[PDB]
Amino acid sequence: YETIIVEVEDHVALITLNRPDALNALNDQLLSELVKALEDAQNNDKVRCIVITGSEKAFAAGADVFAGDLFGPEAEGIMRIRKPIIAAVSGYALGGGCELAMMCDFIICSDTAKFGQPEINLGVIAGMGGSQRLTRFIGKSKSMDMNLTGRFMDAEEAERSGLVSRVVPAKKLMEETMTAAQKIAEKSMIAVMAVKEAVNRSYEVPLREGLLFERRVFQSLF
Amino acid sequence: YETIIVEVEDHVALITLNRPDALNALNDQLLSELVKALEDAQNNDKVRCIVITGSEKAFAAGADVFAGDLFGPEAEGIMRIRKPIIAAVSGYALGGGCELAMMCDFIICSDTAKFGQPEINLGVIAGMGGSQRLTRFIGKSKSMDMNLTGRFMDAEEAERSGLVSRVVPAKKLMEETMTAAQKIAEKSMIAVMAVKEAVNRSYEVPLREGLLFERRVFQSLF
Amino acid sequence: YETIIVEVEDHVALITLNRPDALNALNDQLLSELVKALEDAQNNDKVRCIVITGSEKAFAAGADIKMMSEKSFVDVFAGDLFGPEAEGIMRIRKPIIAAVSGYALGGGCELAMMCDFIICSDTAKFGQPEINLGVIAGMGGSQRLTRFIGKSKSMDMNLTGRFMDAEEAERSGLVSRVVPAKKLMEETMTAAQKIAEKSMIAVMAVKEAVNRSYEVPLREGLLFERRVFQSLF
Amino acid sequence: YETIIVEVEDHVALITLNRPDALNALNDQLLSELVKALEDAQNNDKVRCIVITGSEKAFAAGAAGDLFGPEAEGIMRIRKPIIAAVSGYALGGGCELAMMCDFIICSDTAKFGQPEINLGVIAGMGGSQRLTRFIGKSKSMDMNLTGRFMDAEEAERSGLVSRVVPAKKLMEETMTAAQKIAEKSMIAVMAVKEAVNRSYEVPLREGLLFERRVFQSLF
Amino acid sequence: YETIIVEVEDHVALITLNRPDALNALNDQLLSELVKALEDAQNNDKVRCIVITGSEKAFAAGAAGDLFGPEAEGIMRIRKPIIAAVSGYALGGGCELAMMCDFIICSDTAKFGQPEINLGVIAGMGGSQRLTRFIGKSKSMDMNLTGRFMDAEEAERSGLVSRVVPAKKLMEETMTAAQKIAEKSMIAVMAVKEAVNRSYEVPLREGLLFERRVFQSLF
Amino acid sequence: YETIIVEVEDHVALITLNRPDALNALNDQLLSELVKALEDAQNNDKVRCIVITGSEKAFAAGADVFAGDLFGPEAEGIMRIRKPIIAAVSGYALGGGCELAMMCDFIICSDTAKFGQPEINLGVIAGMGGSQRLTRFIGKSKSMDMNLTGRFMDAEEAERSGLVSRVVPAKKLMEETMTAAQKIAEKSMIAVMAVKEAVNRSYEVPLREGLLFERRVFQSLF
Repeated sequence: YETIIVEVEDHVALITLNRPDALNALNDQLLSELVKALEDAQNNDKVRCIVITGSEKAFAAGADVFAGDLFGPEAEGIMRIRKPIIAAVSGYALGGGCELAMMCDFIICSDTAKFGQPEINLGVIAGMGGSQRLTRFIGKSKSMDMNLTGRFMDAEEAERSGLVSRVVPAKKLMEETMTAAQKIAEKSMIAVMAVKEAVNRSYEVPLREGLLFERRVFQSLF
Repeated sequence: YETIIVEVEDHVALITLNRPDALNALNDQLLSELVKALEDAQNNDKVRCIVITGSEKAFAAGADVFAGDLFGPEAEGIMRIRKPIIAAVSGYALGGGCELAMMCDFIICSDTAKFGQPEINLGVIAGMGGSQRLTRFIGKSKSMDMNLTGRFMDAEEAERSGLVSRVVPAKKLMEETMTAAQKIAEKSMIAVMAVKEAVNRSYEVPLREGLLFERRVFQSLF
Repeated sequence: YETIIVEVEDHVALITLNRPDALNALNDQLLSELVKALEDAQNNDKVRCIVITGSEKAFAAGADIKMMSEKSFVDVFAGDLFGPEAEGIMRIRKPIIAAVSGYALGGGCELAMMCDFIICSDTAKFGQPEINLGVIAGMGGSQRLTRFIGKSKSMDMNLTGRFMDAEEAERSGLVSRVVPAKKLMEETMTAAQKIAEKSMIAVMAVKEAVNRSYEVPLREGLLFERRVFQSLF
Repeated sequence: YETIIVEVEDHVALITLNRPDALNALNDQLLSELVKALEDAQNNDKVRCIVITGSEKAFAAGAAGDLFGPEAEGIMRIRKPIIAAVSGYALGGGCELAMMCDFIICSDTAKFGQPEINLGVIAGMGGSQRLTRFIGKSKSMDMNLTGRFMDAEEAERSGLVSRVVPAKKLMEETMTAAQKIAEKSMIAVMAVKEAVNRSYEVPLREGLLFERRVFQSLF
Repeated sequence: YETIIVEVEDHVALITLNRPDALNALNDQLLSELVKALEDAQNNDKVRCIVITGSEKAFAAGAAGDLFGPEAEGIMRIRKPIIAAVSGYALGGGCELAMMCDFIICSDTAKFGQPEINLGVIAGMGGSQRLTRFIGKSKSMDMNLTGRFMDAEEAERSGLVSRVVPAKKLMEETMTAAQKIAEKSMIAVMAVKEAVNRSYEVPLREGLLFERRVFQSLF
Repeated sequence: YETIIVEVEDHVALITLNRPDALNALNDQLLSELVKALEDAQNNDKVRCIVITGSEKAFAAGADVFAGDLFGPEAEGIMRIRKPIIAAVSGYALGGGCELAMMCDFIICSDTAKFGQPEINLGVIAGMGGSQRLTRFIGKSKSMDMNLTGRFMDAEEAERSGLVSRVVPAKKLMEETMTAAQKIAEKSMIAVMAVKEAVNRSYEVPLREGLLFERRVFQSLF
C-alpha cells in the first residue's frame, strides 16, 4: 500500500491512514486501498475487530459524476464489511474524514478531536453521508448548523451530542481503542456480526419491525 | 403476586420488582406477573400513571425458541399499555433490565444507576430491544459500543446521552418520580393517552406522516 | 405588519415577533403575517438566510387560547386547525435560524423546532405545556422533540409539561449553540451572514438533504444525498 | 361457542361463522368468539392450518375503549396460516376480515365491498389500508368512496383473491389447499407467513435481509 | 380561464382541459389554472366531488425554480375527491395527472403511457412512482423504459383504472359516480380519501392505527 | 463460461442459461458466472440493455449459511447492475428461477411459462426475494398462496396479476424481447439508468419522498 498501513496483531487489524503531506485527506487511491484492506480483513479468519486511525494531528482532514457514480462504490465497500470497525479519531476529522468516522461502527476520540462538514465552503455538499448520519446521530439543530455554516465541533461537544462514544486524552487514545477492540475480539464472532447488523437496522426500519428482526436473530443464535 | 408488589394511591400504580436474591432479574414468573399487573392497571379507571421500580441495589440486573417465540409475548404485553409508565431506576439496570427501562415511557434515575447490555458476553445479543431502542435514543456510537463491548453507562452519561430524562440523588428518586407521576395524574386521561401514542409514532413513521397523525389526534380531542 | 417586524440586511431577513404585551404568544394574526413574511423572503432574491426571534423576555411564550376555544371537532377537522400554518413554514427552501431568548413554550417551542436550527441565550426556557389545557402538541411537539432529543426527555416534557433550561437544551441536542444573552443576536446574525456567503443552490440542497434524515431509511437518504451532490455539477 | 363452529380434521381447523340468519354480520359476540377460537387453534399443537368460512349466502355481510382495536390485533397475532373461504357476501367488516386472512379462495358468487361510507363513517378494520395495498389506488378509492361492489371475477383479476372456483367446489378446493399446507414443516410455514407479511411494513431491501436471515435460520 | 373550462352543477365541479391544438398537453398556464380551479372548488361549500376530463381525442397527451413541484403539491393538497374521466390519449404528464386523481374511469379508447424517455428525460410528476406502486414493477418498468402504450383493457386488468366503459357512456358513468359521492357525509369523504392515501406513505401497521383513530373521531 | 452463453450484438447482451440436462437449475457455478457476465455487461460501454433467457423448456427450474451469508452476495451482484435487464421466460421459472425473473427489471414470457415458489416442499422458504417481490408485485393473496402451497401460476395469470409485462406465443418470445431491448438501446444511457433507479425507489421510500427523488433526478437530466 502507498497511502495506508495495515498491522494485524492478535485478532485486531489496525489500519492507519498514511498521507502526512495532506493531513490524511481521502483521495481515490487511499479509498481504493482502504476498501481492499477492509475486504482482506473481512476474509482473514484471524481478524475479529478492525480499527481505523490517522495521526495525532488528523484522522483525516477533508478529501461524468453520474455515470461513474462518484463516491458510491467506496461507501458501499465500507458498509458491506460484516466485522466491527472502530474509528480512533485524533485531531481533524473533516469532510470526508468526518464521514468516514461516522461510517465506522463507533468512535473513540481524543480530547483534541475536531469534527466538521465544510463541504458547503466549496459550493457542494456532503456526499458520503454527512447530511444523513450526522443528523440521525446528533439531532437536527447541530447537524443543520454544521452542514450549513461549516463550523467545527470539539471532542466534548461530540461526546455530549452522541457523535462519539468515548473521549480520552490524546496519549491514551490508542490504548483505549485497542483495549476495546481486544475485548470485542474475545466475543463470539457470530454474535458480534449479529449485534452489528441488528444495531444498524435502527436507521432502516420502523422500531416495531426492528424489534422483530432483533428477536429472530437472537433466537437463531441458539 | 410472588415476584412483584403493587400499590395504588392517588391515581398512581407503583409496581415494585421483588426478587432481591436475583437482584430483580427478569424470569418467566416475574415477566408474567408484571404484564398481568400492568393490564390490571390499564383496566383500572382509577389508575392514571404507572411507575415501575426495583430495589436500591438494582432496578433489574438481567434476564424451541422460535415456536415458543421466546421474549415476544412479554414485550408485546408491555408495549400495548396505553397509560404512561415511568421507570424509577436505582443501581443496576442491565440486559433485560436495561431493556425494560427503555420500554417504559421515560426514566428517572438515581445517581447510582448503571445501565448496560452485556448479552454479548454469553454469545447472544439483546432480545428485548437493546439493539433498537438504545440506538434510536442515544445514537449509533454509544449503542454500538455498549452492545459490542458490554461496557456500563453511569447515570451522568445516561442523562447526557438522552437515555434518561432526570437524574436525582438516591434519596430523592421516589419523591421525584412520584411527584412526576402525580403531575401526570392531574391531567386529562384521554389527552395523556393521546400524548403517549403520538410520541411513540416518532419511531414508526416518516416525520411528515407523524405530523399528520399528531394533528388529527389533536383535532379529535375537540 | 401589525404583530411582526421584518428587516433585511446583508442578505439576511430578520423577522421579529412583536406582541410584547402577550410575551409573543402565537395567535391567528401573528401566524398569518409570519407565513406571509417567510413567503416574501423566499421570493426575495436578495434574501439568502432567514432569522426568527422574539423579545429578550420571550421568543414565543405559547399559543393564544382563543386560537382553539369556541371550536367543535367539525370546525377544527374541516378547517384543518394548524395544518396550513405548519405547511407554510415547512415549504420554505431557504434556511431559517431561530434565535431564542427567554420563553419558547408550546407553539413557541414548536416554531423554534420547525426552524432549521436554534441558537439560544442562557436564559432560554423550552417546554410543551399543552397537556395542561387538556389538549396535546398540534404543530410537531410530539414528533420533532422526540426525534431530536430522544424518547425519555420528550415523553417527560409532553406528559408533565416540565420546562427545559438552555443548558439542558444544548446537552440534549434541542439547540445547536448557547451564548450569553448579550451576544445572542451577534452570534446568530454572524452565522446567518456566513450562510449568506455560500452558494444559494448548495444551501437549499444542504437543507433538503438534512431534512431527508427524518423521512427515509438511511440507505435511501444516502442515495438521495449522493444524487443531489452529483447534480450540483 | 354460540356464534361459531370449530372442527379439527387432518391438522386443519375449520372455523365456521354461525350467524347465518344475520348473513354472518360481525357483532360483538361473534368477533369475541372468533378471536377466542383463533387463539385456541394457535395454542392447539394439532392445528397446523386454519380456514374461516361463513354460509353459502354470506361469508360475512357487514358488522378509551379503542373500538375494533383489540379484535383486529387478536387476528393479526396468529402465527399459523389462515385461509378465507369466501362465498356470497363479504361486505364491510366482512370484507376486512377476509383481507386479514393470509389469502382468499372464493366462489364465483362472492361479492366484496366497503359500504361504511353510507353510514357516515369509514372502514375501521383495514378497508382503507389492505384493499389499497392489495389491488391498487383506483379500485380501492372507488370502492371506499362510492360503496360499489366488486364481483368474484374482478376480485381475482385485481389480486384481492387468489382463486375463484364454482360454489360447489369452494370447500373442496380450500380444504385441499389447507390440508396440503398442514403437511409441511410447521416452522417453515409460520416463517413463510411472517416473511410475506414483512412486505407491507419495511422497505424491500430490508425485507430481503429479513427473509434471507429467516431462510438461513431454518438450517 | 383560457386553457380550461369549469362547470358546477348539483354539487359536482367538472373541470375540462381545453387546449385543442396541443391535445390538452400540460403547460405552465394550464397547470396554474387547474390548481386555481381546484382550490376554488375546495373552498366552494357547494362542491362535494370534482371531475377532471379532457376531449374525446385526449385526456392530455403530454406536457432553483423547482420545475413541476408547486403544481403537483397544489393538486395533492385538495381534500375533496377528484375523479379522472379519461378518453383517448393520457400520455406523459397526462398519465401522471390521471394517476394523481383519486381514481380513474376511462373509455375503451383510452391509451396510457409514459414516453418521457424518448426525450432524454424521465417522468417528473410521479410516472416512475405511482405507476409502479399501482400496477407492479414489470409493467411500469416496461412502460417507462420502452415508452410502450397500455390500452384500456390492460389498464383495468393491471389496476391503473377502476372502471372501463364505452366511449358514449364515459361522462354518464363518471357523473353518476360523482353524484353518489356527493350524497355522502363530506367529513367522512375527506377522511376516506386521506386514509386511503396513507397506504403509500406508512407501514401497514401504522396505517391501520391512523385509520382506526380517524374512524373513531367520526363519531 | 461453462453454464451460460453470452452474446453481445447491437448494444444488447443476451445471456442464455445453459444447463439443459438440469432444466437450467441455478447452482453455485451458474450464479457465479451469471454475476460475472452481468458485471462485464455493466462495464462494457457498448452494452445498453441486457436480456436473460433459458431454454424453450425452462428459463430456470429451481436451484455455515450465516457466516457465509448463503445467497446474499449473488442477489446483491444482480441488484447492483445499473443497466436494464429483461427476463425472457419460456417454460418453467420455479424457485430460484422465479426469483431470478423477478430480480430482472421486467419479464416478457411465452404462453407456456409457468411460475412458482415450491421451496416450502423442502422445509425451507424463498431465500432470494420470493416472499418479498412476489407479494409487492401481485398482492398478498396470490403470493401467500404460491409461497404456502407451492402452486404454479400460468402465463395468463402471471400477466393478469402483474408478475409479467407481456405474454407472446413461444415462437415470438425472442423476437418480442429483442425488439424491446433494441428500443431501450436507442435511448439516452443516462436517462435509462435514471428511469430504472427511480422506478426501483417505489419499493424503498414513502411515495411523497419518491416523488421528491424523481423530480430531483428529472431536473438533473438537464
